[PDB]
Amino acid sequence: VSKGEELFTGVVPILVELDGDVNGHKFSVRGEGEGDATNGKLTLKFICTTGKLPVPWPTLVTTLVQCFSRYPDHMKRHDFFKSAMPEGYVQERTISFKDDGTYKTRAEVKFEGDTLVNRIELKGIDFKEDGNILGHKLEYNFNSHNVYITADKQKNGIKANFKIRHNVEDGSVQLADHYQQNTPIGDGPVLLPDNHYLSTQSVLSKDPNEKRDHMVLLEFVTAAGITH
Repeated sequence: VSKGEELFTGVVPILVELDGDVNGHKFSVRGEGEGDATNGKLTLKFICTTGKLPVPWPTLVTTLVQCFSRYPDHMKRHDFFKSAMPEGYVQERTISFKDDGTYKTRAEVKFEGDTLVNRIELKGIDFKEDGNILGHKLEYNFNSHNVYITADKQKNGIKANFKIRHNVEDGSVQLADHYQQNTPIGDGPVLLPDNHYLSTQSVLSKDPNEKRDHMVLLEFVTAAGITH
């Protein structure tokens, strides 16, 4: 019912720009596609514009627009992401990889013209040059996870923590522990939600005709966890 929410009735182009620096290896990624929040579907194609990506694509999936989550009718009043639009929100993460380094991210998610832009700065420190991440030992896939969202009244926003399990190619498992905080860019009021969760499925593919290091991504996201 919020004007912010109603910006998402149709199909919204998405641009994603990431500049990263992991153990001093600088890279950029540009993604383009579209989002359909009514059905909770995203389609995006990402390209590493600086050459070979120095980390694995799956480690960047959470970083690379939860405003495209499908929120059931009975949970309309709890969609922070959309309510912050058009001015958008700041999204900050720490991602701790077990027995390895740490990503720190800050991103601004907002409309620029009639396009939803996710602009990200990523800093990675303490990685092992022959570990799972800098040595590219992760499988090219991504499992479904549930992200539990809670209000952060004091920051007039929300937070979450959740673990991602990345399959390693020898059959072992690489944990990435996420902490997340979001906060409006605007001043204008925003919905502060009751506890609930988002449910995500991610499908990663390749375009045989694209020589640049890239990731084709299809994503489904819905919200749940409120029964009234």
